[PDB]
Amino acid sequence: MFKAVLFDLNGVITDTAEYHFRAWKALAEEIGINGVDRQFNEQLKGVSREDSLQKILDLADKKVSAEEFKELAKRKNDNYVKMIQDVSPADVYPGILQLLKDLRSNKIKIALASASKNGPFLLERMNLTGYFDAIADPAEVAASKPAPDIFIAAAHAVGVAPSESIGLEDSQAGIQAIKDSGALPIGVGRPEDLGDDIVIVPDTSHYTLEFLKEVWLQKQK
Ligand SMILES: O=P(O)(O)OC[C@H]1O[C@](O)(COP(=O)(O)O)[C@@H](O)[C@@H]1O
Ligand SMILES: [Mg+2]
Repeated sequence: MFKAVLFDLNGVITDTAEYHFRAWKALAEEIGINGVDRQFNEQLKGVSREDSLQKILDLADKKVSAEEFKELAKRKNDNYVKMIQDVSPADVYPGILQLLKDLRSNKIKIALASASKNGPFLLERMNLTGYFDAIADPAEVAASKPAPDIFIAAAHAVGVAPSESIGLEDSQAGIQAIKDSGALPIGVGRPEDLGDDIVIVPDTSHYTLEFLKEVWLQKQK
């Protein structure tokens, strides 16, 4: 049997992409950059805080000091944090709470493999802290998804190898990170947003323990 499930946050447990988007747009508008719209934000989502800012700057051919850059990222983050203060248990994605209950009931480890440093605060706001055996710290890994580092760390933080793990992701960079960790990906959403040679479910109501076990057995050799 698998021993752990490694969860993405945004796209799987909940999704705060709207707040990330609004904070980025607000920052761009403050510094006088045109074109940070919903279509552009598709380039931003599965990208890090620093890489997101850089893309926005590049869009304007705007150069900043290293100090300026840190200040702009902080400003966006401070604004984003304000927006997520009202996140509640009602923002947990369909089926997720029951899955976390069933995993814990079966003594399968639960770990967060988010690229977001606001991950722990969001789990608290959704009242999910207690279910998480560990939270990989994206500030203590050498690279963001699609590097496998965060999934490797997530697995290790609960005492398992990725090979003994299922990863749950919603993005291309996320799916690739899981693959390269050696864990088994199951994607949620549309194929073109996920990747190939994986099991995909259309929405998180399909992530049940029964399904995860069946997929596990299908993928063992
Ligand atoms: O890995 P997840 O849970 O999908 O979160 C993805 C988000 O994490 C980030 O890379 C960084 O998040 P923070 O800015 O909250 O630290 C965002 O740029 C991206 O939208
Ligand atoms: Mg995601």
